[PDB]
Amino acid sequence: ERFLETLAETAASVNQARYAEYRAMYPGVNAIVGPIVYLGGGAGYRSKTFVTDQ
RNA sequence: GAAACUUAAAACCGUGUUGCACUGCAACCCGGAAUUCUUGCACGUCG
Repeated sequence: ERFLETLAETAASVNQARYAEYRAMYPGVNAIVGPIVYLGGGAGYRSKTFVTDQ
């Protein structure tokens, strides 16, 4: 329950650490900070794991 | 006084249901408690 009250916070902290720096490598893509999550197929290998190093 | 079987013959027998009437019967819950439950992205990879 205490985790669910800070759910938009951990969704933003996992956004800046997992795929904000990977998204900024490819040109023409503008980085958003967001409470961003990923859902469903076609989302990539990075969204369905917890591996850190490239 | 010594000498001559109150003897012989004759089933205590014949006939006759230990028989007649009578419910091993009346009353009684195989009943009371219990989640087919616990974990699991129809998804990953592109000369």
